[PDB]
Amino acid sequence: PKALIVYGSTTGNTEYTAETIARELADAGYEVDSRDAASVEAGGLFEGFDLVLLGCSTWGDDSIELQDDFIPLFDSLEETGAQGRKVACFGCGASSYEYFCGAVDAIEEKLKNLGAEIVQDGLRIDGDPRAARDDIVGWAHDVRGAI
Ligand SMILES: Cc1cc2nc3c(=O)[nH]c(=O)nc-3n(C[C@H](O)[C@H](O)[C@H](O)COP(=O)(O)O)c2cc1C
Repeated sequence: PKALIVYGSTTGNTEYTAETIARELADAGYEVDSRDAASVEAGGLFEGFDLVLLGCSTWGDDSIELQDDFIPLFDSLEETGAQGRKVACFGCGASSYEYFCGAVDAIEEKLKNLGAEIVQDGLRIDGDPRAARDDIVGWAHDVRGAI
């Protein structure tokens, strides 16, 4: 299958997460297209992919703020071709904040309102993702068995 991975990362944690997931899918034979949200255009972005994985860190503290590069995409999610698309979300955060990985929840909610098919519960990483690598690998495995 063909998968598209789009991620927004300020310090590289969600980017590290996206590349770990990308490598697991490619090792299984998928054709994987991994892009930073900063270089993407929302219009028709999901057209042609069997699976779309969206990753985003959570900022803001007292109010949720999506990772800076991901904002424009989130705002135009209506134009990407999400209706009937198999999607799954992931992201880095810290459980010391009130809205832990709140960006993952906001993106899942919008995707379900747009008619996408969420294939697996989102991956929510607490702290350094390098220390939760087995969980990232495990979630990537589960998504493949879900499409
Ligand atoms: C100022 C500040 C505000 C933050 N706000 C939140 C938050 O509201 N919720 C959360 O789960 N994590 C919050 N974080 C934690 C970041 O999401 C976390 O460091 C994450 O690993 C960053 O990932 P990235 O390098 O892919 O952008 C915050 C971190 C900072 C420094």
